[PDB]
Amino acid sequence: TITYTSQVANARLGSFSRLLLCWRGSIYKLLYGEFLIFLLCYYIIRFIYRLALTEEQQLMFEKLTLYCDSYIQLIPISFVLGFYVTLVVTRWWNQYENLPWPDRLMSLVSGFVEGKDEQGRLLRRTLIRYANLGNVLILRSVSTAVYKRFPSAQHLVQAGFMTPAEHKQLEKLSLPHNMFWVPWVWFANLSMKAWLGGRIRDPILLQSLLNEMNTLRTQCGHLYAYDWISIPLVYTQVVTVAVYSFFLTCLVGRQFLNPAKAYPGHELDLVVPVFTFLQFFFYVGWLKVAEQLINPFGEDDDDFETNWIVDRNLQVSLLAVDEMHQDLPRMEPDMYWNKPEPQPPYTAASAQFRRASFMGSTFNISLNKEEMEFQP
Amino acid sequence: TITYTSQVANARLGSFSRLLLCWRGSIYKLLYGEFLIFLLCYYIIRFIYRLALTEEQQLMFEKLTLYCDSYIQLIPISFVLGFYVTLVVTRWWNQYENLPWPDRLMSLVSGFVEGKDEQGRLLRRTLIRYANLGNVLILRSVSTAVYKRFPSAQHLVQAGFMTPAEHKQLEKLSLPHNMFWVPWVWFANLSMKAWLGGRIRDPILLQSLLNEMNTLRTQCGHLYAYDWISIPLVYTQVVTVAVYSFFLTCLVGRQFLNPAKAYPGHELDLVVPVFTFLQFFFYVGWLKVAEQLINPFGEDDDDFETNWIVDRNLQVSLLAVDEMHQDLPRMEPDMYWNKPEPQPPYTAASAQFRRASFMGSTFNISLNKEEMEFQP
Amino acid sequence: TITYTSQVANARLGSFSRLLLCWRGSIYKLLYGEFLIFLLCYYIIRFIYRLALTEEQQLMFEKLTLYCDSYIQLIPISFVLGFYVTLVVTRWWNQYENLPWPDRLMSLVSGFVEGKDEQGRLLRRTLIRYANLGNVLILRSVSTAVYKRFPSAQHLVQAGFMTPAEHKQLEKLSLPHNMFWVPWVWFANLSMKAWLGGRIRDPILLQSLLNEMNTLRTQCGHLYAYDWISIPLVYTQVVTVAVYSFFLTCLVGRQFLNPAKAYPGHELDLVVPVFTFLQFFFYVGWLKVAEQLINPFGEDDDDFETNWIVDRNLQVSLLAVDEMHQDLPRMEPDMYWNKPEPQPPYTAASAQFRRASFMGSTFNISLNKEEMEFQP
Amino acid sequence: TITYTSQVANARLGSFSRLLLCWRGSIYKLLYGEFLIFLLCYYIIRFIYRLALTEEQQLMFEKLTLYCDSYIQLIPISFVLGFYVTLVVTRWWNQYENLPWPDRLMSLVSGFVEGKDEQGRLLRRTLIRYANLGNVLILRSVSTAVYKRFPSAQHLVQAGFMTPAEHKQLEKLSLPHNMFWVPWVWFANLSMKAWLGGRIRDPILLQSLLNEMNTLRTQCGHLYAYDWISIPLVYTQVVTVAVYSFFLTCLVGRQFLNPAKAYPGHELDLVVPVFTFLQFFFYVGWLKVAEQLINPFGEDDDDFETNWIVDRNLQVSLLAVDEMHQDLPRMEPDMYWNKPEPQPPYTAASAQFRRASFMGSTFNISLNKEEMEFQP
Amino acid sequence: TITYTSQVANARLGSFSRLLLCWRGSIYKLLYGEFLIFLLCYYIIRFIYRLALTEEQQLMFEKLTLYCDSYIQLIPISFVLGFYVTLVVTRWWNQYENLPWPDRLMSLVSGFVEGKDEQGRLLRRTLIRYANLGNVLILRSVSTAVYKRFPSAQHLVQAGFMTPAEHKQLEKLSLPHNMFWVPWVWFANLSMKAWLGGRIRDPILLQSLLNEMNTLRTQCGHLYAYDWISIPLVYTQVVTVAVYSFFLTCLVGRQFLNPAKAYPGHELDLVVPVFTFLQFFFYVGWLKVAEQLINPFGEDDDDFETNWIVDRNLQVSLLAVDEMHQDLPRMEPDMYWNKPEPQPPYTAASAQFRRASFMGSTFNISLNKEEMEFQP
Ligand SMILES: [Ca+2]
Ligand SMILES: [Ca+2]
Ligand SMILES: [Ca+2]
Ligand SMILES: [Ca+2]
Ligand SMILES: [Ca+2]
Repeated sequence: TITYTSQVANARLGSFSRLLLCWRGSIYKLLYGEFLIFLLCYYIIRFIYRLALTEEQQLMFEKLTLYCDSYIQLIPISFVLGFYVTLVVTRWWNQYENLPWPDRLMSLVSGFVEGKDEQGRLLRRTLIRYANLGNVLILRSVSTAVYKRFPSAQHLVQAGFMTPAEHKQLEKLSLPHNMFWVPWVWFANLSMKAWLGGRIRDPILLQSLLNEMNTLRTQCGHLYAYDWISIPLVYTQVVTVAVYSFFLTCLVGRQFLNPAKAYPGHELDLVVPVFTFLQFFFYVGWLKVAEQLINPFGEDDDDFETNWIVDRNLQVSLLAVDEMHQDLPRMEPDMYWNKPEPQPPYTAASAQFRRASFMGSTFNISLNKEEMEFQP
Repeated sequence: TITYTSQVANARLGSFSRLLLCWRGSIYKLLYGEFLIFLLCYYIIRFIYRLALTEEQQLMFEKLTLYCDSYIQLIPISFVLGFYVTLVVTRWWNQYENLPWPDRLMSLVSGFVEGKDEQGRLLRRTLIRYANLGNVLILRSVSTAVYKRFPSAQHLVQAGFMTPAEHKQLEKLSLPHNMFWVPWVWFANLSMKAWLGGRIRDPILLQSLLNEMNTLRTQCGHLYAYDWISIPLVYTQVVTVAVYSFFLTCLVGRQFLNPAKAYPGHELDLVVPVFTFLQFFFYVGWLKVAEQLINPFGEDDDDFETNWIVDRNLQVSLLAVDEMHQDLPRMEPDMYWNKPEPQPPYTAASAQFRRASFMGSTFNISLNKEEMEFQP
Repeated sequence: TITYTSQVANARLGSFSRLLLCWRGSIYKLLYGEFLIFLLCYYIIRFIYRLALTEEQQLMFEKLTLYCDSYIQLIPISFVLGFYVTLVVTRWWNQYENLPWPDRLMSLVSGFVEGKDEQGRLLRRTLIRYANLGNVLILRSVSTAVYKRFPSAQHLVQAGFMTPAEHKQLEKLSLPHNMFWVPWVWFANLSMKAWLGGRIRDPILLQSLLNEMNTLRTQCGHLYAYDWISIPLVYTQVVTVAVYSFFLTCLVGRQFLNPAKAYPGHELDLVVPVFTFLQFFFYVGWLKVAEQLINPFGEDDDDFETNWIVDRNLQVSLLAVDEMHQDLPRMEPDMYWNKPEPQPPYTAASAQFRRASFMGSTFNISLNKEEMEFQP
Repeated sequence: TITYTSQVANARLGSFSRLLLCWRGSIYKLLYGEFLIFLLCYYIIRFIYRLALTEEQQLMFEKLTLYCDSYIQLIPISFVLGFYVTLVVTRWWNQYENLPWPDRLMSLVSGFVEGKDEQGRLLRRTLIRYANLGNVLILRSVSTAVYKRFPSAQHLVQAGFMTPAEHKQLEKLSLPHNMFWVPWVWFANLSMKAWLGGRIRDPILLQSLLNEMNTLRTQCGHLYAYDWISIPLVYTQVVTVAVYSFFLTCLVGRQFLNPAKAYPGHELDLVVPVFTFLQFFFYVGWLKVAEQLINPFGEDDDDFETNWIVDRNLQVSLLAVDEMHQDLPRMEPDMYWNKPEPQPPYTAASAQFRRASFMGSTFNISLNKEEMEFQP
Repeated sequence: TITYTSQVANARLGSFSRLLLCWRGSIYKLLYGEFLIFLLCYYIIRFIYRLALTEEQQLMFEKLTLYCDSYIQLIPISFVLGFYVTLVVTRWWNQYENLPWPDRLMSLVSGFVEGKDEQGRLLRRTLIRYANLGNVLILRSVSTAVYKRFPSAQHLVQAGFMTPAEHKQLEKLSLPHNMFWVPWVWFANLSMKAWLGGRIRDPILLQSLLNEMNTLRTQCGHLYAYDWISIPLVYTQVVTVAVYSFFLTCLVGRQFLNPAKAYPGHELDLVVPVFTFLQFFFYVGWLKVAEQLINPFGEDDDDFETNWIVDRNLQVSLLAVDEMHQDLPRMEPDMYWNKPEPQPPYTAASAQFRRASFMGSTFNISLNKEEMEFQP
């Protein structure tokens, strides 16, 4: 993930211009190799046409170039690219939205599962670790970085995500499918055991816990679904064929013919086709957007930081369920204890952001006196 | 379903180009027959125009040619294709999202329905089997592969999904409609019986179970709705008419008129119309995306693996409700029992994925001492 | 509703081509009259121009035709058609999604409302009949077919949906609004009475019942919303003007001018304008999609089968809440009672659909021995 | 709100044609003034060029018109109009969907809040009046018609929406913000008081009531948000500049040059530019769609009937919570008391709508005996 | 935020025209610097070409201008601008929808947390202050204005949002991540303590409180997500490259060549390129829409008033949970106590908005006498 929110906070002079100086996760870094190959092919064809052929062959090549230039269509490639990239971006944001965050569940666990003793600590930590284990299982199934971090369940055990007992239980329960669903059944059974043992005081609290755990399960299932059901290969191949056919016919139809022949559009020999290269940058970058976002769990610069998410989730959830359980700051009257209308101060740098309240669009409507009497 | 997520994990050199060497679910496999028919018709017309005409019918054909090519438009076909295919893809993903997964229900059943004895085993298995039976009923109603697997309720009984008693009950209840809704009423009545018999300890747990079952029912109803209410036949016919009219007028417009006659644009003879063939591939593949995704429950290469989903759901749900009920790994302190800030290790292949936490876009904003002072 | 899902299950040769032979809900049936009018007007103009005027008037008409030829724009009409039809299709699917289905409510009623005696039967049937009565009230308010079936509350009483007592209660409660909301108040009060009388054991069950009834009420309110708040008449008139201004200027600008005058685009006299007729079919069918779908509760071929939905809902709900209450098939161990991994069989026609499980996109990643070692 | 759903129920001959004869909420009524101004300016320019200008000035004006007619493009204005109008329509439908309907809350109040005496009547009426008061407060904040009806809280008190005691309490609570949120806190406190006093029998019923009231609060907050956060002024100005630049360029570029000079585009003088006028109608009406829908709470013909909604909500909610509380029609066996398959009759006008049930797309698949045999 | 809802309430004469006179948040203020730079560069090139070079160099520049003005395509830039700006607007409205509002939670707290004494006041205020503190933490993490107001946790303490005890607890809990999640765990633990101490009477009320808190947590997490996972830099760079390449090739291709050479489109020298400047305004303003909305928490005119939101939330929540707890207006019969059909009056200015109720689109369907008979 490349973040430039601070840079694009305000719509200043050249705000998007200053983003063109970035390298990581950029268009140049994405398509420099393709541009180099295109350059090599274009100039090889140019040299072949210029100083490798006879007069009749050059005339035939010029006829072919004139035939090719008219066959360069921008409406269809733009149309397919726009919708394909829109679909890819929508799926990418949905995939991020299905990343499981254990925050609600950990707050509920810390509140509900009672006991400041070792048994209560074990119960809370085991529940939140079941949640984290399910999350890391689906993440290592769907993300190459997480898989490289934990290439096996033995690696998961050595990293502390799984106990050896849990690993043995998983091996005993092994079926010819992905076993990421097992920790949710473990969580449900452990929560029922906690309620029966008196650690969870009410079945409504049990239901809230299981609802949050079910939401996490649904998010993980959506992640698995997005990993499994790819965008249709026919659609991807169609958009690729459009782009590459465009920039393969351009290789011939954008060649600088001899200016002596006084062609309508080939009166000048600029050597470099700057507009063809600009179109290459634009269209191939538009395609590279979809190329990068089609699997947002790879190792691209703009892919998600799944390893950081895993580490943060583990640390935060463990802290919340263990140290923060029934550990509150002292409850004391606040600064505005007897102030009916509190007014927090503004700094000198933020005094200009103090605004009057918006009371509605109809507030300033002016009505005459007679217009306001109720009619019988 | 054809998966290439691992192939497109990173935006590497020619990442989408390497996808053009596939055959399953590919554009070539989808439109090779149409391309062969187009080839045959095009070259039949070419041979008829040159070796089977006279010097006046030929001259007329040329007149028709330069008329047909001038009456070729791409914006309308691109528009109708883009919008229609976008609608088809949206409906395809919605249809996948409405595929019922019994994971939440099975976790709730395993947790809630108490009893490690034969009666408890039977109750849990029967509830989850009612869920699976409803899912398989709607799936065999809407999916050709599942129907070929289970062409009759007797086949369902022989497959173990339905008991002979359940089959007799369904036959007794037979209405002149699709009877896929019956297992949900069965589940509701059996869950009420379990609660009244003490197997379910609290009506809040009963409500949670029924909420999960009703979510499954809504998903199955949406699947039935998508099977029944097709995309408007008028819209499908409009897009088909656009594409086929384009590629029928191309048959005359894209003919290679003889070089001897004088015509702008037609000055040489390239035999093979490579640009017309590229356009055919692009547009007919764009249409084949919709042709394949319009019913994602057929037997195309990119259609859903409903049979595998059924088998996996049955196995996983039965295991979860029978063998995993109150069967937990031993609860022991984890690796980070007294570690305030756990830090799982990174492998050599993943050490580069260790990232600092993102604390917000405002973190690096610099303010002076006078700027930070609160104003009175 | 016209269904062709079975016909479009697989992407076969000419899959969308075989849909052009349909008559019901087809483009031909939708626009044959407008095509006939366009034909008649076009050939009236053609016959007037060639044999009705003098040479000067003919030359003036040729100049006007050339002027009109350059004012035939496809981009704007395509844009407005695409956006408007997309909106119409979205609203059409939303309207279908807001059609109330009593399945969840009927399962909850059958489970929760106890009593196999006459009073319990009456209570369950009355609750489900209140649901069905509200549904039929909103449906007869919004659908012409349902209104023609039940043109009056007396017709509803004769049909059995409403009792004479309920009819008199409605007449007593009569207000100058649509009274489709009354059955939900009746349902809430009757459910409260049932809970107070002991027929409903727990207020949590009461809450579940009322949540389902409120979901049905929201769906009915959305149906009323879509029936009341139409797509803006200005937008509909704009798209109609865009289509008709195109096909009114085509009448003059697509006339076959005399070939003797040797105009650029009028060398040939083909009599029948095939491209103009194809464009008429394409665009007028695109508009006919919106014309048919703008009110999906009319009597079009592709409109919803609301009468069938009403009949099916009544029958299914009554059966579920009366005959299926506490009436379950015999509970006995299944075929996989002691099978850890059930494997239901495949038929000969479905053996090709047996596939291995998808274990994740990262499953096949190959790592070296040194790469997999945890770093300190 | 202009309704034509009955007119567009079926896709008949000229179904959208017959909508062009409407005046209320129509394109003519929306843009007649703009069309008159554009007409006056166009003909002023034409007369000035024809008469006032000398020969050299006319020659310069002719060159200017020729240079202007090639700077009039439809693609960018079409894009900006389509996307902007789509966003405006989406926001308009969302704004209507956020209009609060008290139906679910009123059913819950009537059911849950017990007591047929004066105290129970007062409690139910006060709760539903708090809901209606919050709704009318946000509506008078966001809607010009509702503000004109109730220009002050004193007007609200005279209209009966607010009790003078409630007015005094609001004045005591007065804060420098919109106080539409106060009745929700009032409702919560009154519901808690009712539960503590025994009028509400169960805290789960209390929770259901508060959940419905909170849904209403969320809808009202969304209405306030839509009123406050307008569509970006930069975007609105961009679309306005596009349209107006188009039709200011057209003023000169569409002038009928003198036919004597014999430019190809201006060979004859039609006087009236019918195509420019049709384009004006199309584009300015497309913009008028967004102009009318940008604030759907104004006083346009297609704007919402917020006053009627307020009146209907008040009447219906008061009736439901006061006269309909525990007032049910007599519970008697229905027409299908012992009928397993109820078949309500059809009328002569609805006989053709009786259809067989759709049993699934796989129903008609034909399989051989050998194909249907299970394999080992 | 710039509001013009009252200005655009009605679709009057030139309603969008009158919005072109605004300055705050306007296209002029957004792109005047870019337009000045474009002006300077264009006229520098013009003055170079006019009198800086020799005749041969001027001829070469003229050929370059002719060959550059033929490579200006509005199609791709329009496509990418439309799609990218639509994505930006969608994300902007989602970011607004994820702004946390404590209204539902404060109503639930005021209702549920009992006690009119000092301890009850402290408990309610502390809970609502935990909610406000979490909101302000995420807002100061994501918003530059809020960060400038509160550049440190000590600033938060001095402002009254945090007590010294809470600051000391946060410092104890300090983790190398954003600590905005801590107040939710604090709220959960404090609510559980309140329920155990008898201040909250029922665990269902506890569950409702925690559900509202978790909804707020989800909103804050979505805000953090939008701050962190920005729009792909490759996509932003692609759209920027498209726009700037267009307006860089325009700098040369839109130059007024010598009229003496009688170029096809350079016959007249108007000095000022009005249409090029209009295109600059249109396209650069369309890009400035996305530039302003890409981070809606900056300090642009159309960016959100997060400081006002914070102040209003604090004041309103404190008032609701402290002063309005169990403080209700006197319950007395209303104006319509014995009126079955209340009819609130209309003012003179609003008497025209009294409309008859809409009874459904099928209301006016007229059927013959014999058409209404039920048939056997
Ligand atoms: Ca990637
Ligand atoms: Ca298919
Ligand atoms: Ca219809
Ligand atoms: Ca309006
Ligand atoms: Ca901004």
